[PDB]
Amino acid sequence: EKDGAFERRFQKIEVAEPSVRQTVAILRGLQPKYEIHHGVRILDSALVTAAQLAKRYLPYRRLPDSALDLVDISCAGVAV
Amino acid sequence: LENKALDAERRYDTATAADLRYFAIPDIKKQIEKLEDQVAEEERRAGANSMIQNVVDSDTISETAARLTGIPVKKLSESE
Amino acid sequence: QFTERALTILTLAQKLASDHQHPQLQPIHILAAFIETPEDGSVPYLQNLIEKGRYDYDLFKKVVNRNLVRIPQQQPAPAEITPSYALGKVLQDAAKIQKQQKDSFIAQDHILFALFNDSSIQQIFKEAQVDIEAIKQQALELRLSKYAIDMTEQARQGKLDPVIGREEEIRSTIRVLARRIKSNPCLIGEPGIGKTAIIEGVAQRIIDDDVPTILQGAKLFSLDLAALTAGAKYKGDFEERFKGVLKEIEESKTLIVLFIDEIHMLMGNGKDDAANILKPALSRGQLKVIGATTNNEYRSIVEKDGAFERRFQKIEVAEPSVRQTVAILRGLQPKYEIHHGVRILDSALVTAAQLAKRYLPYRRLPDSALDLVDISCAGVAVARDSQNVVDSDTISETAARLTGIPVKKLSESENEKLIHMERDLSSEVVGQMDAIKAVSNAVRLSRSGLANPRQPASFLFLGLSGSGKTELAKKVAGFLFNDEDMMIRVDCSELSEKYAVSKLLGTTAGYVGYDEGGFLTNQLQYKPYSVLLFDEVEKAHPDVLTVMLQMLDDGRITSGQGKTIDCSNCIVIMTSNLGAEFINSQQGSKIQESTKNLVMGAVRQHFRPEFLNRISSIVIFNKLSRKAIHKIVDIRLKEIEERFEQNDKHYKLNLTQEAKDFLAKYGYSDDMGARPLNRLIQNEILNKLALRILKNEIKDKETVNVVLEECLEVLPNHE
Ligand SMILES: Nc1ncnc2c1ncn2[C@@H]1O[C@H](COP(=O)(O)OP(=O)(O)OP(=O)(O)O)[C@@H](O)[C@H]1O
Ligand SMILES: Nc1ncnc2c1ncn2[C@@H]1O[C@H](COP(=O)(O)OP(=O)(O)OP(=O)(O)O)[C@@H](O)[C@H]1O
Repeated sequence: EKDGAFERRFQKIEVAEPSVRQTVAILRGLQPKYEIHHGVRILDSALVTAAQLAKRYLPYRRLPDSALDLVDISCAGVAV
Repeated sequence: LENKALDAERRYDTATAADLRYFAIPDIKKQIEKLEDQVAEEERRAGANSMIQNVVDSDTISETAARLTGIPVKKLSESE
Repeated sequence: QFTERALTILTLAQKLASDHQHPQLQPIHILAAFIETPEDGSVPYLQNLIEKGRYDYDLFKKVVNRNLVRIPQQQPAPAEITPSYALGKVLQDAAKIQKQQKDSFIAQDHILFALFNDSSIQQIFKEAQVDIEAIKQQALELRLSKYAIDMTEQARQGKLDPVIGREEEIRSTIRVLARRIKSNPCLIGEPGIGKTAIIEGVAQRIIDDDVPTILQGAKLFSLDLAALTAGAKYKGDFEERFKGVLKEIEESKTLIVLFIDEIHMLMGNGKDDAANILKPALSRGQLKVIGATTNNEYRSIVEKDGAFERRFQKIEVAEPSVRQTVAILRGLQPKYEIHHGVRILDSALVTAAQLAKRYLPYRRLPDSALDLVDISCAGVAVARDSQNVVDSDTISETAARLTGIPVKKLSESENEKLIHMERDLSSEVVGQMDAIKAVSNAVRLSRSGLANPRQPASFLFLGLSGSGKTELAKKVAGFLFNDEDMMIRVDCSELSEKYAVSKLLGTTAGYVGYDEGGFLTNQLQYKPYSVLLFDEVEKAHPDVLTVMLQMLDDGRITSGQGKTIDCSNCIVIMTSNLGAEFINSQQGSKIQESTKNLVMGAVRQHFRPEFLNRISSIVIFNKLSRKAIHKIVDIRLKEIEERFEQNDKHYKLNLTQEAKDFLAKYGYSDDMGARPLNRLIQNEILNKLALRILKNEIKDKETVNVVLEECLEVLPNHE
């Protein structure tokens, strides 16, 4: 509204929150980065769980990140 | 190794990518598998390696989500 | 290749040889050009590289005049035979100098240099060293390209996109420039209209000789910003660069026209005469300047200034019509075909312009059209790996790729994609297909390009609680948007007299909040197409039901910040239980004649006719009778199992006829609808399940059954 220039100089791309299934795929893609950083192992069901829990319990933080918070935090819990 | 192989592919040095895509990368994969077998349960204990908590979907993550949001449902406690 | 100054000096060398009746051109003749005039301002003669460098200009003057006298008088026919290798070399060396100096054009100084570098006095009567460094020093200290781009030269070199229609504002521009006092036209209007395009159009008129001489010879430049500020470090150096340029354009070189695209770049900072003012200050000395600004920027600066207003002519620039827009697309068509190496159909240019209007309320026709064309061409350029731009499919697809607008998908599997909505939605929504048809009809009209562009489809769903009014809206959001929750259900019943910004009404600037209609207006703005539903419209305060008239007809949506969305490509669902008093008469599961009039009667007595008149159709949904809920119970149980996270165990769902019947008879009433069914399944089936789960005894699979009421099994695998 305040601009009216940049507004016209780029393509608006809406970025939707990924589905829970996509989120799990993300979590799986990142699984080794968590395991390597933390020096821990995780379950595949853990990845599934984080995506689902985030969908259910963190409605102010979108999935990818919310689920990853659960993963990272969980891994940190274990690392400690 | 995958990053190196991938770099070789983007460098158009595919032959050196092959040096890793074949043999080395799957060897490390197999080393990982062998290590998991070493970690795996023994007749004397539920997992050879006790410290690995294997970030458990419930015991670690549904628990973590509860540590962050309370959401007592995900405690899944025997106290029911 | 050469500046006008360099061409003048060389030309004079040639013509002086003609005037002096001299054969082959010599270094002497270029030196003659140097001393061609008494004007001190001529660097080649008095304010020289020689005179302010190392030697008396007279020394050189006499070298040349002695030599000019010395060369014998020829027949006029050979008087200037050829530059030969001698002047060829000087001009070539001037080019070598450009390369060394990184100069885009040959300067008269490069000619002075190159000639001097090659030359030597040919006779004992005068002597002087070619003091190369002195002549360079003096050249470097003398004489806009440092601060601006020569738009005219770029145009001479092509690098320009032709215009259509805007010729009239160009003619106005020329007419203003031709003025003796207020010589500065300014292009004012919406972004994307073509104001830059106009200034290029001006460059074309200069290039094409369509301009009266007093403007015809003008050199048009792209000014400031970088030169203005990037070139700045300290107080006053803006004014220095300004003054420098202004002086340059004030004299000698016929005329130079400066162009300022974004005038907002000036106006100082709260004025304070923070440099900007120098231009207005000197503006009386003709200083032909063309400027431009967004109408709202104009506003934000005209309101503050008043000074520049007496220097410039305000010119509104009109937006071209769709057909005119097509003409620009046609004019630029070859630019686009060249840009990407693709062909484009004329019909594509046409559909792009028309469709673009329909598509983009936030783009002017020339942007929206050029966007579809350049985007499509770019899309095709990717497809170059396989193509060309298609009027129908390419335009439809790139528009849809970017805005979704599924109406343009025109899928090859139309059987599912709309034709069988009656079957697909009946499966999801059990009940009269007519409710379903009302929606599918609207949808089909939107896909076929038939839906009236001035009326977002809208329906009023009359029913009982538990009827599935919302359910239908969600299921069509499911079918159509691939997301049942994409839709915005609206709390219109929760609406008193304050009902502004939390609702579509938005909020007024100057009052707290510059964020408005979040739930509705902003999301409606954000989503290129959508589903909007109003919950219990009969309970809403009538003032908003009145506001709704704005988009119930037209589809037009305007916010408290005055912004417009116009979602005529969306579907709207209004719901009410207002007619429930007559629906509850039970006169047919689907309400029959006369009774339906009483159902609608309540609607007609309650709502202003105006509300009602703008609804595509008012629909009464049949009570979902017990024989029908039979299906939803089985369906619902399927959905229930599917909603339970990961499918690790889950039911075999052996309701047996007894639980099918218990659910049908206990969880349903003609006066409560289907709602109690969900409550019942959960109250008994899921609660008992929860007990088996609670105990953490279930090992694998779950079973539904009865005790002769509803009752679950326990597995032989647990306690
Ligand atoms: N006659 C025309 N009308 C509109 N656009 C044109 C025309 N001819 C060429 N164009 C192209 O369309 C675009 C018009 O953009 P222009 O810069 O004039 O918009 P604007 O009015 O300057 O607003 P802005 O400041 O967002 O550029 C240019 O990119 C130009 O190449
Ligand atoms: N036609 C149907 N097909 C399948 N399920 C249905 C149908 N109608 C109702 N249901 C069930 O009942 C509920 C649908 O009710 P809905 O959300 O439309 O409430 P409603 O009819 O708008 O009443 P309200 O006005 O009190 O919100 C859902 O939970 C759904 O399981």
